[PDB]
Amino acid sequence: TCPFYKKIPGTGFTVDAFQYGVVEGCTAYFLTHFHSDHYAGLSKHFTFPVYCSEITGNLLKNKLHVQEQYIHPLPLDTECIVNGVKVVLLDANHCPGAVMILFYLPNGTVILHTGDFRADPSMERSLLADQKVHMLYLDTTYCSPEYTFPSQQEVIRFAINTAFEAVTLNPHALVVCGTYSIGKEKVFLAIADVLGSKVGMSQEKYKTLQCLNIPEINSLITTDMCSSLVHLLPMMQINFKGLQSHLKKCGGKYNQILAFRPTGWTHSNKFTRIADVIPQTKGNISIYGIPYSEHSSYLEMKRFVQWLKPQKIIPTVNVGTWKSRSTMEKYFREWKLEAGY
Ligand code: NI
Repeated sequence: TCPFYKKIPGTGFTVDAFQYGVVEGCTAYFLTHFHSDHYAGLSKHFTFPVYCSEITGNLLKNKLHVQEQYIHPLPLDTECIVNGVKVVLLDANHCPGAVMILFYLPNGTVILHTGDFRADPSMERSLLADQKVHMLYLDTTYCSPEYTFPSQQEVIRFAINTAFEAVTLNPHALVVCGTYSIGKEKVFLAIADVLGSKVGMSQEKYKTLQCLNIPEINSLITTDMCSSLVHLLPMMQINFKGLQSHLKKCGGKYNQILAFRPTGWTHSNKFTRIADVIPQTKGNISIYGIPYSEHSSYLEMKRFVQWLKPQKIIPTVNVGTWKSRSTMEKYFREWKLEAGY
């Protein structure tokens, strides 16, 4: 049955709750972003209103085949009335089309649901600054102090320099980047740009990228692999076996692969700097794991919450164990005592 943390009290609304059948008393189903754990359950046979961003709407229509009549896109940063309740969608700094939702309840309560997000100081000068938030439904993916990682700008710097150096030394090297969902497009677009290449991929992945309103996208991607020296592959193919196999297919055009695995956090984060990352090598193939995160670090999360000063926090991630829940509640209390709300 639908868990409490996907229900919005005082409304007929739910958030990211599509895998429980018809939810009793739900008049509108919100979807924060197009990631499979969140959309799980939607299909072409859904007949209830779905509220979401323009980008998320493009993906529901084209990839899941949800019918146009049930898709309700809303612009960002705009006060909108939905079934007689005022709502605003805010950029979540997660994957393309990902949003946070502000709900202004008829009784005067204000609720923020972050969806998935990577907190940024820029959110402190959005429409959030303008009034008080009583309840916060929080993306707690990395709510523990061990979780550090560098900025997205730092990680992209490392990738661009790694690739540019390798291909300038060997013009017959191929670059491959793994993907399994939307998000992290900057990794492969930034590498292709420095190499003066389009990025080549499958027809299914090109279709997905054509939904994302990225400017000048036609100039940046292609289905013709042979014209391109940056290829995308399924993340499951990023290993020595899959890559050797892939190199055979290029028909003696390249003699080296350099590959990037964008991971979330990994325990090598607790010791090693981004400057000092090293690849896994077998022969003419090298695989780099790079810590490109689209979720808040512990410090970024703590700063956001201490700025917002919510009256109540409801976690939406790591809620399945008692030890996880207890751990999070302890951090929330420290933060509140340190900052004085
Ligand atoms: Ni996500």
